[PDB]
Amino acid sequence: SQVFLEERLDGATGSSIVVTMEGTRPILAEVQALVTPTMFGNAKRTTTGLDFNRASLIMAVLEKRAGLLLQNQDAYLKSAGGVKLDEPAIDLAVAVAIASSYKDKPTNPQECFVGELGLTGEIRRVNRIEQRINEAAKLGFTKIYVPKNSLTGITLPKEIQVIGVTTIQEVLKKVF
Amino acid sequence: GSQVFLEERLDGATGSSIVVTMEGTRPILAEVQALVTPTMFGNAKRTTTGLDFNRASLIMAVLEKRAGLLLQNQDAYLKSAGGVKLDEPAIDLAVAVAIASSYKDKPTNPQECFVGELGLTGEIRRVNRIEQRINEAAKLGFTKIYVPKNSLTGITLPKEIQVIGVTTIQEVLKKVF
Amino acid sequence: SQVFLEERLDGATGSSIVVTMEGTRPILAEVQALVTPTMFGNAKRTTTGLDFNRASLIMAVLEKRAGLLLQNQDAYLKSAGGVKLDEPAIDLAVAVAIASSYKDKPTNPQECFVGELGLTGEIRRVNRIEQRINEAAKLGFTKIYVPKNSLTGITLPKEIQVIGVTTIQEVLKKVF
Amino acid sequence: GSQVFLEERLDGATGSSIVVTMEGTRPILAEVQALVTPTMFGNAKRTTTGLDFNRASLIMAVLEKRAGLLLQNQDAYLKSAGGVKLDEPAIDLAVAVAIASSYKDKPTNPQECFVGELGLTGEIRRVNRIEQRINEAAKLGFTKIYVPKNSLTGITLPKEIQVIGVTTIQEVLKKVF
Amino acid sequence: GSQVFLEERLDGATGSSIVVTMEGTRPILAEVQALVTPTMFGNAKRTTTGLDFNRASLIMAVLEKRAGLLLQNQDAYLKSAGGVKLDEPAIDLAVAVAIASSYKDKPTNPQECFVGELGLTGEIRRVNRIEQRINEAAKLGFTKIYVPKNSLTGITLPKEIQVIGVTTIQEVLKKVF
Amino acid sequence: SQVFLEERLDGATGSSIVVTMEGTRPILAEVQALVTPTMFGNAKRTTTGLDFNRASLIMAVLEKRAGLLLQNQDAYLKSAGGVKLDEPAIDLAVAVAIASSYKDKPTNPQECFVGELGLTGEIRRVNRIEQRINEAAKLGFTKIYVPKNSLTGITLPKEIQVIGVTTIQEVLKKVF
Repeated sequence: SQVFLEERLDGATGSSIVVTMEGTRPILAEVQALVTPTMFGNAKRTTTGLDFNRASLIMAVLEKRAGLLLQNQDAYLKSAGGVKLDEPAIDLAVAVAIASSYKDKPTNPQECFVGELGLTGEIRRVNRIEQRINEAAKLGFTKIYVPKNSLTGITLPKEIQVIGVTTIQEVLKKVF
Repeated sequence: GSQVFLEERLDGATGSSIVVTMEGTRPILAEVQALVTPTMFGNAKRTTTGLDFNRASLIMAVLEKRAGLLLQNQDAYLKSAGGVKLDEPAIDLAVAVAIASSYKDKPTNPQECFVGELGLTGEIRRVNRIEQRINEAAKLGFTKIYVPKNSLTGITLPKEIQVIGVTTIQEVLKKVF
Repeated sequence: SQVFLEERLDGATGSSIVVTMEGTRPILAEVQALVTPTMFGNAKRTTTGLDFNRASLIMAVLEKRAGLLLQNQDAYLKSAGGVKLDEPAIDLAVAVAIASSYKDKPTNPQECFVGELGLTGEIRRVNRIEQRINEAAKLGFTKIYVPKNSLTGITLPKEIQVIGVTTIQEVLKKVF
Repeated sequence: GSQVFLEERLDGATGSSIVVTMEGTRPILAEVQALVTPTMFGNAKRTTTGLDFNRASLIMAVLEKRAGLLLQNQDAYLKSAGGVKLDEPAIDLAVAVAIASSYKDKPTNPQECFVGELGLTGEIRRVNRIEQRINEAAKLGFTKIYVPKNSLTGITLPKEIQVIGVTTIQEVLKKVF
Repeated sequence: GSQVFLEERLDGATGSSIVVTMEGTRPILAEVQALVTPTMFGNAKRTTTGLDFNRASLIMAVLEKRAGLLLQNQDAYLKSAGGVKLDEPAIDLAVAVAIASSYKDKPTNPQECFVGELGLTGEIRRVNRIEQRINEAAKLGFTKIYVPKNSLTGITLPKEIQVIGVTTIQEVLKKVF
Repeated sequence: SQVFLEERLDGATGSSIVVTMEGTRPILAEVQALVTPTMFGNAKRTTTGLDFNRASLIMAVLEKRAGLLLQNQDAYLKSAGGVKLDEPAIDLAVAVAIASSYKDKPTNPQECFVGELGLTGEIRRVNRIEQRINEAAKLGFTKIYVPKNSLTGITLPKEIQVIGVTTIQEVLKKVF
């Protein structure tokens, strides 16, 4: 947790932490977004470290289901440190980072997000959810948002608050 | 198996459908998702993940020319849930139903799944290993599966699941919606 | 033949059968086309299972040499079943399928087409023409169109009518 | 060999030419085809198969700047007959002649073939293995072959075929058309 | 090492900066060059060689949103000198300084080098193997190196070189320009 | 030298010779350029045998630092004979060939150019400069332009005039 909190400027917006996997190892990674209005041509969508199309899908869901008006906004996204983010579980952190920059409201650098985001705005389960809460807890994170359907039949550790969520709107209201 | 899709399906959520696709020789159940919304400015946007961009374009042209859905002025975002790569003719029907579901604002039944190639004249053409697909659907608790009508000839159906043979995309939309 | 005739809706237009090769084995494949007028931007040309550029060439030849006005038409092409069509011999079937959709006139599902199409509208010879007429005959096709220059020095089987052609216009007049 | 091209060549068919190209160490005869027609709407279309798109663009700029053919407002479709992949400098001359033939509406002689790289100042530059190319052309019954004039120095010509050494693209167009 | 850059640097030449990057485990010194000039017609041009096109776009958006440089109406051409491929987060700071130098028409000191990843909120984030980078800079006679301020914790500095830990891109521009 | 001089038409403009490397062997290659005004859309930049982006950079430097107005000019570039030119040292020859076509003034086919060109118009050193002057001399070239900073500590052969240069403007004035 500490290496992310030292790198987070005070009240810096447009970033979020994800618990992702390299092989079978769980890794913490920071997702960053910068949204500003488009001037000419198509709205700019430039990414590094995460798929361009995945970001487009996430921005369409955020507009249609959470009302953020992103169609006329340029978006620049990146994963800190050059970590390749290529799995469904990173959707939520990417969505939160975008909303954070759009809302100009920061996230807490001791919290992290795990979940696939469907086109109906739902937060879908992901694999190896137990290592994710464990790695997030073990490295000193206080709160982790996960798909609530991933919580069924699981033993929560008390070191970290585990917030089960089901929709992107529900997440935005808790976080912002 | 089947309710893991019913537990992930929000109540009355539109624009999704289940396909029985194949990875090697193993049959896999996968959810196709679509988001069709009117274009505001510029050209209509078409973004996909997990399935071929051109295949979706072809399917949308068929749905317009043969099922009357006016998709040329609508943006379309499509994805396969869970990062499953959908790369075979058999997924055409599920993609088409997912698109029609989002366009019609009417949901599909999360205990039903769709299998079939879609031709440019709107016909549902046969696919390989239809038996494993119907079996996998029954195995995992699905109640109904739509399959190519010509795939049924000389085949043994499981008792657990209704198998509806279809021949045209319009016939599917009217039974489903 | 029968597996193609059962899949062909009654009077369904914009499709045709080709006798192509997988390695040294001759295979029957159905080519499909859908032509409708273009609205904005460039005329749409979307393909799967066959090369985009090959279709563009075929559509330019059909306009310049057979008068079909395709420059203001969108075209969607595909090979049924996901079969990759990647050889000169498929030109004729692709051209006929396009003309069938453009003319709104169907082809006979018991007939098939074999030939390379040149830029002057000519039907050029192809390799292993004998297996192609044989495989077409053996699987119950009644008629096959082939390059007439491929017929020189060959023994025709009586099970199938073999129509030697030399130009795309001559083919369109026989078929439509 | 040579008449297999003359038998496939419609009477007075324009926009084609023969090249002696190389696959590994074997020389192959191939027909280059061009279709040049005026643009109706939008930007001029350039579609190719069997030869590099950029190489055709370069050749068309040379033909315009050095041979006066106005190609900027013309669509061009090019292909190599038989699916032969043309990927070497020696094919430039045949491609240029095929383009000029379609533009001028004047045919080439199907018993003639062209070998040479085309420079941006319109010069015909030497190519490798000129002897196998001229020999293969004679072997297969061709009557005339145009080759780079500098490729002839110190070389033994076959008696069966006229070998015309050329130096500029304009010189070729005037001898050929 | 250091003067080979000072000997190649024209007097008062703007738009260049030195980075300590890594090839495998070996640290390499490389010069990043930028050419920022106002757009005359059409959309702003962005051409790069030796470094990722998207990385430069991201860096230019950060410099505009966080350092006030108006780059949306400026063409940008970027390259790494010597054909060195720059493909790691640590080069962000040098690229940003090179861009700001060309935009501000103010040169950098060719005996200084820059190391750091640049975040979208303008922060300078830590990089790997900071010790070899600072050591290689000293080894080759550089007088000053800017590094991520958080990379210094628990590290032994060489006496030969000033090590300036920085935290924001604005702080760097004001110290450097 | 002789094989390049025989292929050079009298007063033919827009070409130049470079001493490049295939592995560790030094090779002579001819770079060609053709610049004409752009009509519609973006100015045409078509290349073969050398990188498209490298040519764009070189044309931007030639405009900003030597005043040649190339932004409204189409450019076609190629290496003679299909030789792949993929190293910093070819910059100078490419720049000279473009300027030659733009200025409508030829280069001498017995001269060659070696050097990387920086964004400030400077001619930067290249590796194995000694083989380059040697191969240029051995094959009968009379003059070679090289980066002057490459000359420090080197023994010049008298068979060939070696012109050390530092800027693209200085080169253009000597050559044109």
